[PDB]
Amino acid sequence: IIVTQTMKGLDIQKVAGTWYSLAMAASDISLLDAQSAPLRVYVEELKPTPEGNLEILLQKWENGECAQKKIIAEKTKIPAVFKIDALNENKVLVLDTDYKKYLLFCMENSAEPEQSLACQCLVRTPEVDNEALEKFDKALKALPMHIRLAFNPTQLEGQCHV
Amino acid sequence: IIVTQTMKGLDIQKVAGTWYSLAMAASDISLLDAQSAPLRVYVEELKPTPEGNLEILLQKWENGECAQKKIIAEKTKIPAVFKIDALNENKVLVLDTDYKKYLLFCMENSAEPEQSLACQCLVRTPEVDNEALEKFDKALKALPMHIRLAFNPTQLEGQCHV
Repeated sequence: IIVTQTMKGLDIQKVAGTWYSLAMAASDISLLDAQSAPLRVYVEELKPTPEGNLEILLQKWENGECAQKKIIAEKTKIPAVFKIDALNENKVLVLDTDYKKYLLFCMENSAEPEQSLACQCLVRTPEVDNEALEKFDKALKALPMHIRLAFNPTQLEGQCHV
Repeated sequence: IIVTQTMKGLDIQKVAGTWYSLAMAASDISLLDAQSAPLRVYVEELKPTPEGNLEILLQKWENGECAQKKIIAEKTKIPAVFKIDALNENKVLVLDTDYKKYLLFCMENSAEPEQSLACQCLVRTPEVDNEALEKFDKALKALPMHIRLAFNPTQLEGQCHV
């Protein structure tokens, strides 16, 4: 069973700017297995809008090349849940953040969560933050994750994490 | 730093027979990332010999096809450490077992552990054993693992876990 717990009191304007994908996990191995997997996406920037919507700038491997992609996320009645239509997902969920160091988020397709749940640990600087990973793992503890990846500083500042 | 703790009091004759690869983890993402990764090997049978050596029967994806492979492991002065020359590894290490339900083991290349360390949780029946996974994760807690995979009952009785 998948139950996600979204952040209380999120202020979306404060997530603006540069981020790096430190770790990722998914419910289904095939979502992240291999560099061409559908949810192997590397977040570069979060750009909140004056409306309270959210643009997500990421890199992804498409047809043998590291491509730029932009996902537009629309705000909902819950401040930490956004609607999207990308990567066969329909929701972006913010689990936790302290704005200055780490942010944990998930994507899912609410119609098929077990087949679609992917979560990431983002950080502000291209270094390993063990405190952030511990928060990530504690969030993951109650979710049925079957693949987990964690990246090192060299991969964090590479193109598509290679 | 990589420090593995091998099992005290291992009786190798008692690991004989059928096993299934329930979970796997590695120090370097590329060791397990994608079905063709070098250490994506699925253990089918452990066959100890009268000499105290060990034959390991496994399946691996080679050139687009699920192939059978046999690794011969030679005993050393430490009962839980065996010498091999396969998969660019030189050691097989038994971390823990109760013989009847689970067995945890690693492979590594002692010259380059960070680049080569892969560990598995084996079980006797093609079911998820959460107690065995908890033992696996506790062993992994002190190792620098960057990729972890866990498989479900359908994958356990499939060909090359698909």
